[PDB]
Amino acid sequence: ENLYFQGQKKVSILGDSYSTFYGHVSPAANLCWYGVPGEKKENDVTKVEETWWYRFIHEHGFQLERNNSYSGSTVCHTGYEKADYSDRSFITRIHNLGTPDIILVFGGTNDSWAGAPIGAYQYDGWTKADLYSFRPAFCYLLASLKQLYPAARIYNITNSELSEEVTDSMDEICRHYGIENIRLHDIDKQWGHPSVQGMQSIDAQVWESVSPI
Ligand SMILES: [Cl-]
Repeated sequence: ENLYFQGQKKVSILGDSYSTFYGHVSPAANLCWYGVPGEKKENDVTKVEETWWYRFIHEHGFQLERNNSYSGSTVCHTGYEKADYSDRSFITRIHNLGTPDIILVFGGTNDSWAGAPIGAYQYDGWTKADLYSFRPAFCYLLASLKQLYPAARIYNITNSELSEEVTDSMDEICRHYGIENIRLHDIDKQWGHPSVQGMQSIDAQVWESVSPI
């Protein structure tokens, strides 16, 4: 039973703005949405201790391994205004998460908001071209995370208020790969990103799913 038998479990995050805070992401050059000097948001989160992940980690006996979160970043290679996000997409950052026991994937909001093509469910044979679309990219993501971190527990986190297609696709693909999908609900947002209240709700809802397992 005792925590010291196996030590604290190490949590890494592969995220977007919702999981960012200035000075607390790796690589440090990853774009952040919260806590950025001279880029004040109309959103009441001002301290890292209010973030969902900091709360989740410090409340439940975990240790932060890596917070690889990047503002605006998409799961697939298609960004905003059809920009090429091959330089920052989730699927390009999957090797830089340290040595986690737990991986929390929290993406897809930008794929939804940018209107990235949905494409086809695809469980092998991925080309770079294919990976500009959402379904092949998210399949490739889980498939690759499972191969790189075969001993880790991987949880997907689905933002509320995304397109039907992005929402349904992540749930179906999580089911294919046997990954738990945390379907967030009733998340208070300001300027399209969680508020202090919203961050608490995310923390609590992630813990609802992670606790039993
Ligand atoms: Cl990286």
